[PDB]
Amino acid sequence: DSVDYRKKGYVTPVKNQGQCGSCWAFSSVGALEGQLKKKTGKLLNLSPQNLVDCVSENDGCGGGYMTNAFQYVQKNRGIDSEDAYPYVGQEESCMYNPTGKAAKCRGYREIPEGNEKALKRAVARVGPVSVAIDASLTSFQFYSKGVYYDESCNSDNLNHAVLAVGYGIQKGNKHWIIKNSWGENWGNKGYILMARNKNNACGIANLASFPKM
Ligand SMILES: CC(=O)N[C@H]1[C@H](O[C@H]2[C@H](O)[C@@H](O)[C@H](O[C@@H]3[C@@H](NC(C)=O)[C@H](O[C@H]4[C@H](O)[C@@H](O)[C@H](O[C@@H]5[C@@H](NC(C)=O)[C@H](O[C@H]6[C@H](O)[C@@H](O)[C@H](O)O[C@@H]6C(=O)O)O[C@H](CO)[C@@H]5OS(=O)(=O)O)O[C@@H]4C(=O)O)O[C@H](CO)[C@@H]3OS(=O)(=O)O)O[C@@H]2C(=O)O)O[C@H](CO)[C@H](OS(=O)(=O)O)[C@@H]1O
Repeated sequence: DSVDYRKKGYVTPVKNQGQCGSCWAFSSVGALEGQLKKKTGKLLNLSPQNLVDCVSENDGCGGGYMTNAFQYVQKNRGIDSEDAYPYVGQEESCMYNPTGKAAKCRGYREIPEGNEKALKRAVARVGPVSVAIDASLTSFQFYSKGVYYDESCNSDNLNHAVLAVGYGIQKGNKHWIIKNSWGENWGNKGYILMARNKNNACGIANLASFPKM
């Protein structure tokens, strides 16, 4: 079927990570943002800077994993709102403040590696799923429209994290609907349609996860 969590209110506006390699932190908050609305009914901007600064399990603006993000939130007994811990585009010391807490997490759940059907089901039943992809290519950077496909995409080269907010079909072409963190001027108002069931293009289902809540 077709699912688009943007239309269910499950998705906040597109943010801009800037030069910082904090894509993992935006992906993570995005899956969290969606699960919080699922549980509470309210939609709130969560705080990537919290993750960047405080997930020692990761490398800040030098990269990191989504899972360690989810794991931090659980162990930490929460994550701040954007407003209480605003993004500033650079690593700093952890300034997590329990008074600013907006969301919680019971750990995470991992999609079986490279299984796009498994990713489909999880997106439908759960909500927005955090994924990692090959976003190195010139075609990705200059994406504007359509179902993104590049014959040179490397599934074993996961360099960028994003959020699968849905899936669909355009003109017979199956896709994943993907929220990125390069601002509303990149791509299609910050989003990209990426090829679905085309042999796990760009490693779309290689590193997919969502937080339990
Ligand atoms: C009362 C009513 O309204 N009836 C309608 C009628 O209906 C619809 C119904 O409304 C829909 O909800 C339904 O939706 C599909 C959904 N299928 C079903 C039946 O719900 C499909 O789902 C998944 C399912 O969730 C999952 O459990 C199943 O998985 C098991 C599988 N698991 C994994 C991890 O793979 C398991 O794995 C095996 C491996 O496969 C092996 O390789 C390995 O060796 O072993 C493992 C293992 O054992 O562990 O295997 C199991 C069994 O072997 C399961 O697999 S199974 O599915 O083959 O059984 O996988 C399902 C899948 O297909 O992936 O998801 C779909 C979309 O994601 C649909 O969901 S939905 O669209 O969101 O709803 O479909 C029903 C239907 O169409 O029949 O519809 C009628 C007419 O169409 C009437 O409607 S109408 O007349 O009113 O229009 C009627 O009213």
